[PDB]
Amino acid sequence: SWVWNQMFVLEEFSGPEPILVGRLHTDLDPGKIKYILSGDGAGTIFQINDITGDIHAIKRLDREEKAEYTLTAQAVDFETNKPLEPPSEFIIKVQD
Amino acid sequence: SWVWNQMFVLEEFSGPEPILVGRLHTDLDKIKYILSGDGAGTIFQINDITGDIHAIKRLDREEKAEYTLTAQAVDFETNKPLEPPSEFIIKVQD
Repeated sequence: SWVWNQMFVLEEFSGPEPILVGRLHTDLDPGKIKYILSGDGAGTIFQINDITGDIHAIKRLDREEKAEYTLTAQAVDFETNKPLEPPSEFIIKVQD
Repeated sequence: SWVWNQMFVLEEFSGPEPILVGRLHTDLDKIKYILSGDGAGTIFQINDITGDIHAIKRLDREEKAEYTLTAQAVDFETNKPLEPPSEFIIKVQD
């Protein structure tokens, strides 16, 4: 019952310069995973790379405006777009 | 399955002033959070009440890129485990 699916971003260090928040990652193996990000500020505030799974904040964050972002993680096969993981919620929580 | 038990810390923002890394949390309803392993206490410091992990030294990814730690949750009175002891990883920047 450990809860691991949250990430924290320090608002002070956020801005137009992208800052690494976390990474989507599956323990699933070879045989390539495409990482898809949706929900609360996906694309605009938080940007994913579909290959690496890296999530960067690409905007200044303001905890007083919004303190928590609920996002959905997805993983699909590059060729067929068939799911390789269940769509799964995780939370990005903003700093101070 | 999704792997969530990793926390990333940016080396550039580390130093003598503590920066928040992440937080140990159990979905139980009281809980004492205990941290052990790679740099527990010296580099990474936990608040046993809130579960907050701070980095309290300048990190250096060239020296050590990755820290394997153990999360524990115990009862304040009896110190018996409320969760099984679980590994997690703090990864440092670039």
